[PDB]
Amino acid sequence: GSKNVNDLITSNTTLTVVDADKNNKIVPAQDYLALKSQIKVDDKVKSGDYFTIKYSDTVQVYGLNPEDIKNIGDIKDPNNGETIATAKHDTANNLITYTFTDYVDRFNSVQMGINYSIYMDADTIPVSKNDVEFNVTIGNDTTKTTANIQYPDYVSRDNNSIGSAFTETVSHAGNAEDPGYYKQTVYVNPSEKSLTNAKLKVEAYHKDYPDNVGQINKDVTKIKIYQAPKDYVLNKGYDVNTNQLIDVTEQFKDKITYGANDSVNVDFGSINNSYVVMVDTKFEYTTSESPTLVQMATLTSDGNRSVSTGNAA
Amino acid sequence: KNVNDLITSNTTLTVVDADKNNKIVPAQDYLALKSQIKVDDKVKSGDYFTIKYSDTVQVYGLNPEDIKNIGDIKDPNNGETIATAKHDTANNLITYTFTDYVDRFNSVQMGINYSIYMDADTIPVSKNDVEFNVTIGNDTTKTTANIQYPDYVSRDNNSIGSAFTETVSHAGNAEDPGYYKQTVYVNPSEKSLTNAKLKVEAYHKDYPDNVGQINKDVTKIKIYQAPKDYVLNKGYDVNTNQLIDVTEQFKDKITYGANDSVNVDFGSINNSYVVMVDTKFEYTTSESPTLVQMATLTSDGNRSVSTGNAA
Ligand SMILES: [Ca+2]
Repeated sequence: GSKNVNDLITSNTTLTVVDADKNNKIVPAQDYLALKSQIKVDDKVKSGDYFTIKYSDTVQVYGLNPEDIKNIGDIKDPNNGETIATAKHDTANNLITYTFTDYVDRFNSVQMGINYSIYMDADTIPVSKNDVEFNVTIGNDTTKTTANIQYPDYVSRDNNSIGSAFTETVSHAGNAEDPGYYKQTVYVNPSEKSLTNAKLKVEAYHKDYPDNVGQINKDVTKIKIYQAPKDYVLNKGYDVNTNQLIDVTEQFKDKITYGANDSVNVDFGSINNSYVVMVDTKFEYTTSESPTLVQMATLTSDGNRSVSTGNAA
Repeated sequence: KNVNDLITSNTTLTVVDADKNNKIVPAQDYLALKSQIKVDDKVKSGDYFTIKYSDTVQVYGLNPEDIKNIGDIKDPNNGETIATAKHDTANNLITYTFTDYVDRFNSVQMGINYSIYMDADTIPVSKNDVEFNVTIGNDTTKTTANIQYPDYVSRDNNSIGSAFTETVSHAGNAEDPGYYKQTVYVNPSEKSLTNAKLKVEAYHKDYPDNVGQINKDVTKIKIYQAPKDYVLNKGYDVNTNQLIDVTEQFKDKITYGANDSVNVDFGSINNSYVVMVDTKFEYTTSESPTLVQMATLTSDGNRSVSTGNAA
């Protein structure tokens, strides 16, 4: 436990929006931010001293897996493999703290490189917006960039509309005791149409993916359903504030039916509101470090063609 | 004008086990709907009421033209039409529009006595307590049945199943005698077959008056491959979107032969396949013609397995 030495570091930093699929649309789910910095450390800095990296509310350091927050870890000298500083995260407070090792007592003119991929946090970005700012502060020095966030349209066909995203995916490769879990959120009727005989079918099945490690059944699957008030603006990044919505789950205990081929059905009957369905379920066993996962959601209603959305890993 | 609020009914919805086994199956059994409906005097000509039904119910079986059989409601005493019927099967709806019968008569009441059917689309496997319901005006009648599909047919490592899915004959029509479809499940047990071949034949020695027909001019075949462990709909109501269309892969594997036969060479397989056969009826004069079409799977090191369907 030594001193905060943010004052004793300087840096040369870029923060760049990467259009990962190069489609001229910046979307938190698909695209990311590249943080690159060369940091110089004053010779006065000593073992046990620490510096911080902070980041804006529009930045997070993990994606779908809140375990992977370590390709952001200890800083090492690539010429000798020695650790220069050890990393500890406080993601809840948008903070990383690096504590210098004995390296800074032994070496003078200490320099460190970081090359991180970090992500856009949709919490404060509920709709498409121009010039949204993302920033990182290394020591006391802040680097900013901006992007025009353009979320894709919901999937619509006639009067049916739907949207979906995985929100959390943690697969444990080769672990038989706990292969892991994943969560999917489905927005039903975001267009707020009056529908009759509306039904949602969620399925962890697709003919292009026999490799699928998704799973849906009465045994491992948990569902919650929320009703949004009329004209409520749903977060397009699927970052849901469930406390602003009405938990209507108990009203659906007799409207949820499991079916063949990893299917589940939800009978909505006559609706004119938007609904948020959150599906929590367990992965199958895999040895893959990057397993195939596909889960589909389809809304049908009377007088309309069906509409389908899905998400894949 | 919608007068569902002005109709009152006493209704029964009954499962009839029509082949007198002890099992209820969409392909062999049906639903008897019976109702006496009362109509308030305030109802006038041009007013209408509706009958709806669950997604587990359809109003025709093998022949979609049989929606004709659920028609206008008539007074059996004088033969006058009380209401005219229009179907919207896509929306599980029947609409009945009152004639001026309701202007000339008071204390109007109507009877319906319909045979309707179980829709296998949402019933892919044996399940207990499956609900079927019909709504007359605003009143719903529910009944429940335990669906128990039969086993696929098996001998050694060969397995097969088949069903007619649509049968439309037009008696006395020579421009358009009609068509019928049969779906065959090949290898539903997912075994490893070598030199696997399917023979489908509109031929049975015992039915010389068969109106079935299989040849290159009239027959069309589609073939789908199911992924490993896929659960096929036991009612032969298949979702082709969930299967891989491999019809093109078989363009040179399908050969027609004598006595209304067609052969499909599958070679070495370990998946289940769905074969859809669309073909034309022979000209007939009967409203209840004889149709028989057999399906036989063969493979090396196994004895043949045969099944088929007949009307
Ligand atoms: Ca029966």
